[PDB]
Formats: sequence, structure tokens, C-alpha cells
Amino acid sequence: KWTSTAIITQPDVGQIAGYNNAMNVIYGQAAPKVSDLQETLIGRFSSAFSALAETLDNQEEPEKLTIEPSVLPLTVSYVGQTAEGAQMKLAQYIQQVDDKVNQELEKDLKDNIALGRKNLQDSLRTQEVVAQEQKDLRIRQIQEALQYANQAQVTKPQVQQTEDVTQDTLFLLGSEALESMIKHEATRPLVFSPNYYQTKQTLLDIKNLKVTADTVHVYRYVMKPTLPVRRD
Amino acid sequence: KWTSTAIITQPDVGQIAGYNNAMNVIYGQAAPKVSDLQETLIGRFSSAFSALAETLDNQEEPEKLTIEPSVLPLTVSYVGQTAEGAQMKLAQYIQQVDDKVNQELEKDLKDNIALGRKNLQDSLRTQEVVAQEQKDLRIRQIQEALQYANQAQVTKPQVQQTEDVTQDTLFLLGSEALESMIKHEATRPLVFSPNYYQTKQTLLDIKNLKVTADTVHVYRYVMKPTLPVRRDS
Amino acid sequence: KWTSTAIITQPDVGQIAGYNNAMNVIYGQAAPKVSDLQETLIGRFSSAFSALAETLDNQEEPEKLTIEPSVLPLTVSYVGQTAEGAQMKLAQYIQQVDDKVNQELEKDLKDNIALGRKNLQDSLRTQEVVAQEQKDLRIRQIQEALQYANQAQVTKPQVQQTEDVTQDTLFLLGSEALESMIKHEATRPLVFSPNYYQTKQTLLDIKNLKVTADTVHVYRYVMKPTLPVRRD
Amino acid sequence: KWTSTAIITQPDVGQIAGYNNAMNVIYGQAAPKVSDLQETLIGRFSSAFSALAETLDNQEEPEKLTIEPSVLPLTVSYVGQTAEGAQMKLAQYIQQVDDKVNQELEKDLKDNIALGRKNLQDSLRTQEVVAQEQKDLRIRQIQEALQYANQAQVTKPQVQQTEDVTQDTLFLLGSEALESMIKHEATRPLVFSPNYYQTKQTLLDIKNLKVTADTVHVYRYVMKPTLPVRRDS
Amino acid sequence: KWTSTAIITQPDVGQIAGYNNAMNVIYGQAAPKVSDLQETLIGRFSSAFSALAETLDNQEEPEKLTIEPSVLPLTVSYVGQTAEGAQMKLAQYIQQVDDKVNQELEKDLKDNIALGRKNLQDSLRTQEVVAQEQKDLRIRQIQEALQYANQAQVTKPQVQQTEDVTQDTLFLLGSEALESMIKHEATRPLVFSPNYYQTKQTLLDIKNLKVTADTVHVYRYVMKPTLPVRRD
Amino acid sequence: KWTSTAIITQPDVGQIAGYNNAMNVIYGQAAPKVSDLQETLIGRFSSAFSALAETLDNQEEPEKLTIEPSVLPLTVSYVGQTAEGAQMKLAQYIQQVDDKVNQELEKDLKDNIALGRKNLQDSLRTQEVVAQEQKDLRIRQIQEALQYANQAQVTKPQVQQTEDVTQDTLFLLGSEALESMIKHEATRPLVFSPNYYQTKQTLLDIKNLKVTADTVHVYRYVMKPTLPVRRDS
Amino acid sequence: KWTSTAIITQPDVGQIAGYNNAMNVIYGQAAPKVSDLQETLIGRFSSAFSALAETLDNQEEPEKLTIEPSVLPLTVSYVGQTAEGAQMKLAQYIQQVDDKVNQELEKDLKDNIALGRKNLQDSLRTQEVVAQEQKDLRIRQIQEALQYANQAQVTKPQVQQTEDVTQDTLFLLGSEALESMIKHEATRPLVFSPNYYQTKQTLLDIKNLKVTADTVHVYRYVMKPTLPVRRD
Amino acid sequence: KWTSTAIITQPDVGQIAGYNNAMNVIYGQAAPKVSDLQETLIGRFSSAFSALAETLDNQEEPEKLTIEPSVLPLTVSYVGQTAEGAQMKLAQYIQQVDDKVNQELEKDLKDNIALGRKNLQDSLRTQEVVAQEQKDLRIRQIQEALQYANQAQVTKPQVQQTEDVTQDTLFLLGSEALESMIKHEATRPLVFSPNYYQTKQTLLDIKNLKVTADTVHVYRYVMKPTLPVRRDS
Repeated sequence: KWTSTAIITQPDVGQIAGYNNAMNVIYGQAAPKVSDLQETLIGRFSSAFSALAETLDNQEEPEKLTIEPSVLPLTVSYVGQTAEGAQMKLAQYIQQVDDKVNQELEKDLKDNIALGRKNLQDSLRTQEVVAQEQKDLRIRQIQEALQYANQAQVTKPQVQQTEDVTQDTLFLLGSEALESMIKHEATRPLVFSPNYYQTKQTLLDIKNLKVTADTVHVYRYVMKPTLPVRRD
Repeated sequence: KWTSTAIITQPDVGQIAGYNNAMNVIYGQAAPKVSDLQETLIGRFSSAFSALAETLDNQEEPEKLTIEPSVLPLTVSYVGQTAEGAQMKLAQYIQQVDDKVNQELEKDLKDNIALGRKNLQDSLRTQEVVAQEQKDLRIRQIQEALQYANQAQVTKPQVQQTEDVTQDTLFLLGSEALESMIKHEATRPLVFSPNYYQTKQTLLDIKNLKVTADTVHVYRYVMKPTLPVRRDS
Repeated sequence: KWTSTAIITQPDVGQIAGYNNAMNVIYGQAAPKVSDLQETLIGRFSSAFSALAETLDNQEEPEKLTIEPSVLPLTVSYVGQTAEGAQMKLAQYIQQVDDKVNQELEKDLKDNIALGRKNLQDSLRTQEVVAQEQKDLRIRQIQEALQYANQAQVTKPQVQQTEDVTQDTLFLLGSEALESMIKHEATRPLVFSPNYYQTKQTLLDIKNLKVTADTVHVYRYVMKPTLPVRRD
Repeated sequence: KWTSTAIITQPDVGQIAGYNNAMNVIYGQAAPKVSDLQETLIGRFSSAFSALAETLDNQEEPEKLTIEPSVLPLTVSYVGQTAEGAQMKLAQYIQQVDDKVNQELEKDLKDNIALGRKNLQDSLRTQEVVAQEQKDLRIRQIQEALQYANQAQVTKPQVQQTEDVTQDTLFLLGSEALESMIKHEATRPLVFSPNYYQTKQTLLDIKNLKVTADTVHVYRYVMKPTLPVRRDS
Repeated sequence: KWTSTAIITQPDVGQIAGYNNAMNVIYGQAAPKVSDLQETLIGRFSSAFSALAETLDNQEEPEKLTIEPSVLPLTVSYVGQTAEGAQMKLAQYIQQVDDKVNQELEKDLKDNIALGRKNLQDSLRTQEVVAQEQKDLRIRQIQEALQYANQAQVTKPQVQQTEDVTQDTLFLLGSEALESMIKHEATRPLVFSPNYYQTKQTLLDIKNLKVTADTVHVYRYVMKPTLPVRRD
Repeated sequence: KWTSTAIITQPDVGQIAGYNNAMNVIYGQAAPKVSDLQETLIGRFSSAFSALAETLDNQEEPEKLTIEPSVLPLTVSYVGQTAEGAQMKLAQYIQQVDDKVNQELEKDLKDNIALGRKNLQDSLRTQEVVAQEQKDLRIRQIQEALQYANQAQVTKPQVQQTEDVTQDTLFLLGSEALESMIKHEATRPLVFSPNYYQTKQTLLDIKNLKVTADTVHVYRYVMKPTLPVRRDS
Repeated sequence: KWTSTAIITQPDVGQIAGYNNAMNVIYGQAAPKVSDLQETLIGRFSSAFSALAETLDNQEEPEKLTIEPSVLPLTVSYVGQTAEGAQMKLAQYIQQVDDKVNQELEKDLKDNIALGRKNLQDSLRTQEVVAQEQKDLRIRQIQEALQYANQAQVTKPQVQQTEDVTQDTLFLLGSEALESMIKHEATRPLVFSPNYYQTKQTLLDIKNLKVTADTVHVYRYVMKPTLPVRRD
Repeated sequence: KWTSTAIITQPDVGQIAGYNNAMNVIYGQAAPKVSDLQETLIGRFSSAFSALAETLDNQEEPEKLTIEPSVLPLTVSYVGQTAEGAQMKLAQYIQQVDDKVNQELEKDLKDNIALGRKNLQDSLRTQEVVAQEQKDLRIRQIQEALQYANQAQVTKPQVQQTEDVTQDTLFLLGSEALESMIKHEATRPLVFSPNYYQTKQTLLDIKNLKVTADTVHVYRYVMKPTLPVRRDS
């Protein structure tokens, strides 16, 4: 005959900043908005908590632990034999559910990150295969221009303006430069796209993410466990 | 006699990162949002499980197996003959369902991959057919410009400004170069668009997809099956 | 007194990939999202199934076939005289409804494709009429520039830079080249737009679509027909 | 005495591909989505059918004809004097309604086509009126540049860079060319925008529309009319 | 004791094409979609019809005219003394309500058009005031360049490339051409924007709109008035 | 004794074309959609009318005046002492309300116009303040380029390509021209953006707005007040 | 036994123009649409009014003041001892609530403005720090080009075309001009972006906002206080 | 004995201008809309207050403190022993809650600021790592062009057109310049994108954020606590 009671709610954004941020480095636009994130944390603690209460009943001698909307804050309650009491125990549990929910979120996050990392590396790899194809096409275009250059007898550059050169205009660079570009084909750097660099960027941000105990939080107190005055 | 319980919910986003990715490599923006994916996953377990509860009843000696919303998470249960027995058999049935649905999802994914790959490879040859028509036409404009270059007796290049030429300014390359471009038409490479490379990209990522027993998950435990301390009723 | 029972649901995306894809080659952006596609298949089998059950009642001696939400999977049931039994028969029917629904979807699809094909060819044709008009305008512009060229006595090109030429600048190409462009008017290729090539692209994809038995599926088992132990 | 039944639903997307296309050639993005089109189609049959049930009652000797949601598909029915008779007459009434509504839709489509074509052809002449004003103004800028070219005594072209000229750089073409451009103003072609060609395109496709008995469909059978084995009540 | 009955619904799109089109020439993007247009026509006839029925009751001897959803087609009904009868009369009324609703829609439309026309003309006028300001700024810029030209002693054009000239680059045209542009300031055409030409376009389309009896329609028959067999 | 009735609804889109336009000249995309405008209009009559029904009751000898949804259109009514009397007085009250609300809307519109005009004129001077800062800076870059042109002894223009210059290429105009541009800085015109002209445009159209008794309307008759043939009860 | 009654509603847009406008100068796109603004004013007066009525009850002798939807106009009512009476008093109160609601809105607005002003000034300041970094990068690029210029022995400009110069092309300006640009580094104006000028623009509009009694309004009469004829 | 009342609602937009701004400096478009912010603010007071009502009851001698929707505004109340006493204590409790929640919001904001700042600074070094790779590659293209320039014996610049060069036209700068660009590669500055400057911008504004007792507010009074004239019941 001694109930201790506390009131909990969604974690604050500052307390979740780093998680939200990590969810952004990994998912970019896809990452959840922060409010949905919060609603998902508390809601996950709630679930683990009821389950604990069910685990609590299934004992040689059952203990009584409650969870239900404060009306949307939530209200939890433990029934004790002494005043403080139902406290300590309640406190001891909030902390427990907190811990099992964290450990699990952190492990999931880290799994997330490693898979991202691995998918990013692969994106980089396949993107290079494409860029490599583009260079190869370029060398072919140059090989063709060399034929137009020789036949038009253009050996030295005829073009007095920078800009892009295209298949029909490469010959203006003249046979001497075009031969050099073919001879040195192997050492022509690949040209990588903006999307390629984004991939790298993200891969750098991902590798940087550090998961610690301060990373995620699941709930915040609006009232810590109470020491009840009037038993039952 | 004895009832075991467990509580169960959608798989975590880390648990299905691979599945999620695969759907994206294949579907692009059309891929499902990941929360929809989780929900679809558990619902597909939750249905197979109700379908198991059924078979266990269409039994010489029925067995009682139940699935229902905890409070959405699910509270699941089994009636055993002993404590351990209820615990064990629920665990076995949950893993039996888990297993069945996994093998369905993996098989259905690899099928999806195989078909994507085919549609992609076809997309490429159809695109090359167009790239080829564009090259063909380009050859045609050149042959014409050759005519204007002859009639104006422009033999050598009369421009000093790189910047792709057009049907009307091609003759400025002069008739020697243009003659050459027509002689070696057969060896002139097709120009492909960014879309053509998007396709090649997607095919390479489709091919690189590797489906394993980790790719897909269908549930997570809130509470593993309990060994109840007390018999029933 | 012997009921056999099975549980069915929407076909999986992999089993429908080729259909969805064909719906995309034909409709492009307009094609249904895949989920709506699935919800439409099962729902079409359901309808044919009830109808079968109605057909089943209308007999000298009626047979009993049921269809109703499993709660959204669906549940079907046949009443037999023997155990296996109501099975076989049930099985024999699922397969039947499956077949009538396929045959019909495939025929519709193929009709779809042929009409597309025919509308695409027509799009190509009319687009050429426009492109042809554009070329004709071009030749007129050239005919005019020839007058400005003759009168300004510009016979050889005055322009030392590639780029586009416009009506007011064509004369810079000089009367000799402009006369050539008029003389060879008939053999001036038409310039086709990006939209024109898209039309071709699609027409190529359409012609490629192959409809086979693996193309569409209407449902998937979550429980195949049961052999009932306890008659009624 | 005897009741025939049939179940009926919206036409398939392949069955109305032509109708759908027509609406697009005419309406563009404004065209209806195709699923909305199917639903509109059956609903227009389903209404004409209830309107038939009515007339059949306002009869010296009423006839009972019914339409109602199957379970949306529709379950339809007729009360005959014999088995075959109920089957036959339901079939006839369904085809009578089918027919009526078809002839309405085709007539309404051709009317739509005819009007589009008119609005398009008008759109073209109004656009040409503007194209003409733009040419007129262009002629005006040229006449002015002629003045600057005279006063600066630029007779021949002083530029080597193609790239459309402007009010302020036109004089660089020199006074001979500009004099010529003003002398042959009457024969200078209008420049038309892409929008002007979009219009021409749409008109050609409007004209190419060919309405036949295949273009439109209003229903599909789930179940053809039944010859009931058993009399009523 | 003789009721005649008919069933009406929204007018078809082909029958409303010209109205919808006019609503587009006047309102452009703002014009209602066609379906909302239809729902608005029928609904307007409905209203005038009930009102007529109310007008019908208010007589030395009242007549009975009904309007109510057929279940969304609508159903109307007249009560006669003879068979055909309640027809004719019913028919005579449908036609009446039709007429009062048309006459009113057509008058509104024409009012619409004239105001548009007048607002368009005004748009053209004020847009010219702006364009006129732009030209005036241009002449000032030229007046300034003339000073830089004189002082740098640039009398003949120094620029060998078409393109735009800006305030800092006009002097390259040389003092002789710049003086000419100032001397002929008054006859320098205004440069009008794309938006200006759109205004004209619309004003041309508006002036073209012709309102006739075929322009709008309010309803279509799904069943014309019936001649009742079994009085009451 | 006697009751007159009339049915009434939102004004037509042609009736308020002017009001609609005004809201657009003032508000742009923010203007209300026109169907919302109609609904707002009648609702503002419909409220003023219920407020009249009230005063007519707070009367030494009350009068009964009612407003209610017809079946949304409105069915309105008045209880007279004679037939004509009910008809007349309802008509008068409807026109009295019409009048009141009109004078409110017109006054509120002109107030809106007056304020727009002020905000616009202010927007212009604030923008000119920025245009001026941009010119000032431009003058600054020129003075600097003058330095590079002196130190490199570029006196005359060394470019042949029109195409606005930049801080780094300005010296290419040469020191004579740049010296001149700094000497006549005071007389160099500001360059204004398209936004600055959008503003000027909007102000000219705001000014050109002319509010009259035609601009706004608040209702349309489905049915004018009736002279009832029969007395009450 | 004498009730006086009035009917109020949302203020008109013209009466709120200046407020709405100020909310736009401060919030730009974020500012509320005008309708939501109106719904918020009236609704704020309503609240202050009920509260007044509650304040009215809490007296040695209570007065009775009502507020409730007219059905969405609102209806207020005061109970008097004489006819005019409950008027005056009612009138005296409407005016009071009006005043307390204004004074508060105006003070909030002005607070708003001053904070904006201060955040804008800060935006300008930090944006300059960035622009300053950009200039510094520019000077470095020039310092490098000077090395390429000296070594290629390019002392006088080699480029005969305006346009942008980049790191690889600055040397074409020649060592003499590049040395000048370094020597005069300190007096090189910063280049400010369009966003920078927007900030200034807004800061100019903000400073201009003038809050007066005509700025905000909270309600409009649809019926001013009545002088009741038939006491209770 | 005695009951005090007060009515309370969300803070004004001017009262939280600073908080609002802070969320924007940190969150961009992701920041919450300001009306959502107000509502979140009062709700967080309104909850802490119900949590106070609780503690005041878990008391040796309970105290009655209530919160409920006024009619959304809130009507709040306290039961005192005297008039003044109820007024005073309600005021104290409202300020006690106000205080608690303020210190939570400020602490949570500064935490947010601190973390932003860290993520930003990291974003910068990761970006520099890429900028560096782009420079590295640029150096690579130059070394190659040096080869083409040697083999074609282009020693001095052969172009007169500013306009960034590319892998294929770099040799036109000639081998002396290119040799120089490779010799001083170590001292060549990285080019940073606009995104890199957006980041720097955001960091400077994050740093400039100054949290004080004015930044955040959680409620506004419609009606301050009343000294009731009359005792209870």
C-alpha cells in the first residue's frame, strides 16, 4: 500500500541533436523530421516498459508497474510496501528500461553506419567504372580527330580560344597535341561528377559519426519518482 | 495448462538497411519509404503467424497459438503442457514463421534483381539504337556541309573558336576535314547522354547486390517468450 | 460436412515486376505505383472468385464457395463431402479463377501495347511534319540572307567563330555557301528534338515488351488449401 | 418466375486506350487520370441502366430490372418468364444500354474534337498576329541601326562573331546589309516560338484522331447473364 | 393523379468545351477544372428549378414540381391531371429553367469578357510606361558612354563581336555611333518583354471569343419526360 | 398575415470581375481564389441580414425577417400586413443590406489601395537606396582598375569583345576611359533589377484602379421576392 | 432587466493592411496568410473579452457580460438596470477590450521589429566576414598567377576578351597588372552577393515600418450596441 | 476557502522572436513554423503545471491547484486560505513553473548550439578534404597537359580568350606557365563551393547566438490571478 509516481515525455531536441544529425548524415533527405524522431523514442521506451511490467507480473510474487497517458505526456507507477520504497524500485526500473532501449538503439545505429559506409564505398567503385567508360570514349574521340587532323594537315593548334572541344572540333588542336594525348592515354585522369564527390563527402561524414552514451535519449522527466505521504 | 507470451514489433532500420538499399538501387524515388517497409515486414510476419495458428488447430490434437495487438506492437502467445514446453514451442513457431517469410522475401528480391537487370540491359540496347540514329544524322549533316564547303571552296578550317558546330557552320571546318569525317564515319563513336550513364550505373549496382540471411528481417522482440511461473486458470 | 480452407493475398512485387515495368514503358509517369497495382490484382481475383461462387450456386446441385477478409489478407473456403475432398476442388478453383483472370489481363495488356505502338508511330509522323516546317522556314531564312549577302557583296565567310547563325547573321556565311544551301535544299536533313527521340525510345521499348505466363500474377498463398481433420 | 444475374465492372485500361489517348491529345495534363476515366465510364452505364429499369416499369405490363453493388463491381438482374427468356432479355437490355451510352460518348467526343480543332486554328492566327508584331519591331530596330551605320560610315560588316545582334550592335552589320534587310522586309519570314509549334503539333494530332466503335467501352463482365437452373421463390 | 418523370445530370464536356475554353482564355491557370465546371452548371439548374417549384406553389391553384437526387444524377417530377399531360408541362418547364439559366450565364460571360478586355488594354498601357522608362535609362547610359568615348578618343567601333553592350562597354561602339543613337533617341523602338506579348496574345484571344446558344449547356438527359401508364 | 419569400446566392464571377482583379493587382498570388471570394461575399450579406432581422425585432412593434439555407443558396423571408406590403418591405430590406455592405466593401477596398500605393512607393525608395550602393561599389572597382591600368600603362581599350567587365578585367578598358568613368561618376545612372520594375508596374496598376458601384456585388437572385397569393396559416 | 446586444467579427483586410504588411517585411514568406491573421485577431479579442466578463463577476456586486458564436460572427451581451443603460456600459467595454488588445499587439510588434533589425544587422556582419574570406582567396589566387606570369614572361595582358578570369587564366592579365592588384590588395572592394543585398533591403524596410493606432484592428461591427425596447 | 483564477495562453511571436530565430539559424527550413512553436511552448508549461498540481497533493497537507481549457487558452486556479493568499500562491506557482521550464529550454538550446557548432566545424574539414582532392586532380590534368604542350612545342600562351580551360585545352597555356603551375602546386589555393560558404555562414551565426532570459517565453496572461471578493461555496 504505497504507490510512487513519475511523469515522462519525449526527449528534447538538444538531447537528441547528435542522433538526428547522424540520421541525416546517413539518410540525407530521407531522414525523419525531428518531431517524428521524438515521438518514436518515447514510444519505444513505453513499449519496453509495459513489457517489463508484464515480465514483473510473471514472478513467484508479482510486482505492479503501470504505464498510461497522463491525459500527451505519459504516466508510470509502481506499487511498494514502503514509501521510499516504491520510489527507488520505480527509479531502478525507469533506469533499466532506459538502458535496454539505449543499448539497442546504439547497436542499431552502428549497424546502420557500417552498412552505409559499405554501400558508399561500392557506389564510389561503380561510379568509377562509368567515369572510366567516359574517359575511354574520350580517347576514342581523340583517335578519330587525329585522322581528320592528319588529312586536313593541321599539325599545330588552330584555335585561339579556350572552351570545350567536341568530336567535330578536336582536330583544331592539331595532330601533334592529339598524338600526345593518345600516347599518354594511360595517365589521363578521370573526370568525376558532382554526384561522385557527394558520395565521397557523405562517406567522410559517415566515418566521422561517433556513437556514445550522449548520442541518443529516450525520454525526459516532467516529474521524477515521488515519495508518497499518504500510503494507498 | 501453461501459456507463454512474447511481445514483438517491426524490425529496426539498421536491421533492414540492406533490404532498404536494394529497393532503392532497383526502384529509385519509387522505392518505399523505410517506415512503410518496416510496417510491411511485420505485417507479413503477423499474417503468416495467424496462418500458423490455423494449421495448428486443423490438428488431430489442436494447439492454441495466438497473435494480438499488445496495447502498434504485438503480444503473441502459446498454450503449453509444461512451463518450458510452452516457452520452447512458441520460440520454435516464431522462428518457423520467421524462416518461412524470410525465404519468400529473399526469393522475391532475387527475382526482382534478375528482372531489373534484364530491363536495364534492354534499355541500353534500345538507347544505343537511338544514339546510332543521332550519329547517322550527324553524318548526314556533314555530307551536306561538304557540299557547301566545296561550292565555297573552303578547304581548310576557317574558324578559331572551339564550340560545337551546327548544320550551317560545319562547312567552316573546311572540305578536307569534312571529307575525312565522312571517310571514317564507320569508326566514329556514338555520343551517349547522361541518362544512358544513369542506366549503366543502375545496372552495375543491381549486379553488385548480394542477398544474404542478413539483408532482410521481419520482426524485433520487445519481450522474448516467457517461462510462466504459474499454471493456467 | 468437410470444409477446406486457404488464405491468399496480393502478389509480390518481384512476381509482378515485368507487368509493372510494362505499365511503365507504356504509361511512363502515368503508370500506377506498384502498391496500387497489387491492390488491384488481388482485388480483381477476389471479384472473379465470388462470381464463380455465384455460378457455383446456380447448379442442379449447388456447391458452396466463400470469400471474405481474413480479418488485409483474404480467406476462401470450399465445403466438401470428403476431406481431400473439399481440397482438390478448392485447389481446382483457385487455379481456375487464376487462369480466367490472367488470360484477361494478358489480352488487355497486349491490346494496350498495340494501341500504344500505333499512337507512337503517329506521334512520330506528325512531329516530322512540324520539323519539316521548321526546315522549310530555315531555307526561307537562307534565301533572304542570300539577298543581303549579294547586296553587301559578301561572297566568302566573314565569320571566324562557330556558334548559331540567326536570320540577321546568316549573310556572314557569304553568298557562295548560301547558294549552295539553297541548291541542296532537298537533301538538308531535318533537325529532330529531344521529344522526338523520346517518342522513338518508347516505341522501341514498347515493341520489345514480351507478354508471357510469368508476366502477371494475381495473388500469393499465405496458406494453401488445408486437408481438414475434424469434419464440420 | 425466373431471374437472371450478371456481374459487371469498369472497362479495362486496354479497352479504353484510345479514348484515354484522345482525351490527352485534347486536354494535356488536364486530361483525366485513367482510373477516374474507368469509374466515370461504368457510372455512366450504371445510371443509364437504372433509367432503363424505370421505363421498363412505366409499362403496361411492368418488367423487373435491377442494378446494385455486388459486395466496387455491380450485380445486375432481370425477372424472366422462363430461364432462357430472363437470360436473353437481360443480355439485350445490357447491350441496349451499352449501345445508347456509346453513341452518346462518341458524339460528344467528336464534338470535342471539332471544337478543339477550331480553337487551335484560332490560337494560330492570333499567335501569328504577335509574331508579325515582333517582326515589325525588328524591322524598326534595323531602320534605326541603318541611321547609326550611316552616321558612323560603317558600310560593310565589322563583326566576325555570329551571335544574334541587338538594337545597339545591329549597325555593326554595316549599312549595305541593313539597307538590304529593309528593302526586302516584305519577304522576311516570321520567327515562331516553341509554343507556336506545340499548337501546330496538337492540331495535327487532333486531326489524326479517328473515332470508331473500339475507341470507347463502358463496362466489363465479371459474370455474363446466367440461365438460372431453378425457378423463383 | 398523373406523374411524369425525367432524370437529368451534368452537361457533357463536349457540350461545354467552348465555355470551358472561354473560361481558360479569360482566367488562364485560374480557370476552374472542367469537372468543377460541370458540377456547377447542373447545380445551378437545380437551384433555379426548386425556385420555380416554389413559384409554382404560390398560385391561385398550385402545381407540384419536385427535384431530388436520383439516389449523383438528379430526379425531377411533375404531377398532372392527364397523362401527357404531366409530360408536356414538365417538358415545358425543364426548357424554361434551361432558358433562364442560359440567358444569365451568357450575360455574365459577356460581362466577364468586356471587363477582361478592358483590364488587358490597361495592362498593356502601364507596361508600356515601364518599357518607356527602360528605354529612357538606356538613352542616359548612351549619353554617358559618349563622354567616355570622346575622352578615350574612340570614334569608330572597337568591338569585333556582337553580343550585349552594357554601361561600361557601350563606349567601345565609338563616339560616332553613340552620337547617332542620341540624335535619334526619339525614334528608338521600345523593347517589349515576353509578358507584354502574352498580354497581347490573351487580348487577341479574348476579342475572338464568340458567345452563342451553343456555348453553354446546363444538364443532359438520362431519361426524357415519361408518359405514365398507371395514373397515381 | 402575409409572407414574402426570395432565394438568393453568391454573386456571379462576371459580376465581381472588377473586385477580383483589384485583389489581384494588390495581392498577386496571395489574392483569394474567386470562388472563395463569392462565398465570402454572400456570407457577408447573409450575416448583415441576420443582424437586420435582430434590429427589426428590437422594435416597439417587432417585424419578422428570416434567413435560412434553401435546401448552398439561401431562402429569405418577411411577414407583411398585406401581399404587396410583404413583397415591398422584403425588397427594401434586401436592398438596404445590399447597400450597407457595399459601402463597407468599397471603403475597405479604397483603404487597401491607398495603403498599397504607400508601401509600394516606399519599396521603391528603399530599393533605390540599394541600387545606389551597387553603383557606389561599381565606382570603387573602377577606381581600383584605374590603378592597375596605370601601373600596366594600358591607356586605350585592349579588348574587342563586348561582355560586361569585372573587377579584374575592367583595367582592359584602359586608363582614359576609366578616368572618364570616375570623373562623371555623379551622372552615371543606377541599374535597376526586374524586381524594381515589377514594383513600378504594380504601383501603376494600383493607381489605375477605379472603384465604382459596379466593382463589387454581394448576391444574386435565384428568385425575387414573391407576392404571395394566399394569406398565412 | 435590460439587455443590450451587439454583433462583432474579424477585422477587414484594408483595416489590417499595414499589420499584414509589417508581418511580411519582417517574416517574408513565413508571414501568415491574411485570413489566418484575421481569424487570430478577433479570436484574441474574444479571449480578452470572456476574461473581462470573469473579472466582471468577481466584484462586490457582479455584472453580467456574455460572448458566444452568433451561430461565424460572434455575439456579445451586457445586462443593464436601465435601457441605455446596458448600452453605454457594453460600448464602454468593447472599447476597453479593444484597447488592451491593441496596446499589447503594438508592443509585441515593436519588440518583433527591434529584434529583426538586430538580427539583420548581425546577418550583414557575418556575411561580410565570408565575403572578406572570398576576397582573401582571390588575392591568393592572384599571388599565384603572378608566379606563372613571371615565369612565362607575360608582363602585359594577352587576353583580348572580357569575361571572368579563373586561377588558371589570371596569368594572362600579365605580371604588371597582377603586381598592381597585390600592391593595392587593401583597397579591393568586397563583392557582395544577391542575398547580402536582400538582407540590406529588408533591413531598410524594417527600419521604415511605423506602428500607429491605425496599424492593427481586432474586430468590426456587424451590429453596434442596441438600445433595448422591451426590458427582459 | 478562497479560489484565485487566471487565464493564460501561448507566448506572442514578438516575445519569442529570439528563440524562433535561433531555431532557424540552427535548422534552416527544418526549423518549426512559429505558431507550432508557440503551441509547443504553452503545452510544455501546461504539462509542468499539471505535474505541480500533483506534487502539491502528495503533501502532508494537500493544496488544490488546477489547469483546464478556458472555453485554446487555459483557465488556471488555486484554493487559498484567504483572498490575498490564494492570489499570492497561484502567482508564485505560475512563476515557479515558468522558471523551471525556462531553465530547461535554455539549457537544451545551448546544448543544441554547442552540437551544431561541432557538426559544422566537422562538415568544414570533411569538405576541405574533398576540395583538396579536386585540387589534386587539377594538378594531375596540368601535368598531363604539360606533356601535350611539350610534344607540340607550345611554350607560350596560344589563347586570347579568358574562360576556364579543361583537360584538353590546358596545353594552350603553353609549357612555361604549366611548368610553373606544377612547381608551385603546393601553394595553390583550394577552390571552395557555395555550399562550403553556406556552412561557414551558418557556423558564424551559430556562434553569434546569445541565450538570455529574454530569448524564450512559455506563456502570456489573458488574465492575471484574481483576488476573489467572495469566499468559496
